[PDB]
Amino acid sequence: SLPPAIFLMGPTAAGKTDLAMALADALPCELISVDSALIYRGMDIGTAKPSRELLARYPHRLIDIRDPAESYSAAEFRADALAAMAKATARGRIPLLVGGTMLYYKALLEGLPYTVAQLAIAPEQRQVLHARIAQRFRQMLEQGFIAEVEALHARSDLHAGLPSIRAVGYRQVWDYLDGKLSYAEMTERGIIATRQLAKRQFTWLRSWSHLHWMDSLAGDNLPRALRYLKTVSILA
Repeated sequence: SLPPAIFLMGPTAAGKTDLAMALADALPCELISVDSALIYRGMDIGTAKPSRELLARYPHRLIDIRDPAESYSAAEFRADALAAMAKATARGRIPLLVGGTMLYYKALLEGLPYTVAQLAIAPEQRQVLHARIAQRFRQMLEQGFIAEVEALHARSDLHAGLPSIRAVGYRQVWDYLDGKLSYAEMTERGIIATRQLAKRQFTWLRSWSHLHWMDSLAGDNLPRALRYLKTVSILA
């Protein structure tokens, strides 16, 4: 009998963290982030990282574990995730892996001693996701995204070509700081870059087997998720 585990994936801005919290309040879970961008300290606003207050009540493994000058491979995630899952399992907690970096989920599934329930969440209409992505990006700029990147831009040990600055939107803000883009162009292109990410994420998910979809606009995803666990033959 393999211990339980839950995968909660979906495109950027789908509202994965909201369902993760509901699950964490219903079952003894151990939240594990599966995101190549959230691992970086100092990159919180532009990455839509959960607030410090939220993280305090809902701790996430693999968030703020690297400095932006460092790299992080899918192989490293694989090792870190397996260790986090084992530690959680040893304590009777159900590993709940939430995120949108599909390559990471892939590395874990391929190159898992767990019975896994795989859930995916996204709005029925992609148009709804795109509208939220644009608005969310514009709000990031209002909440300090530029000053955030300004601190990174000022570091001599960082440059626009690093893996960390690959986080969607960051390069556009960086180029703006270099005087190469107007505020409007930076905004449009950061939004485009984020829609592009969602498009790529949907591509990975469309060919993903054993996925149970959830609607981002539904108010009863918690009960539906719990029922699926039983479907996958996971008791409690």
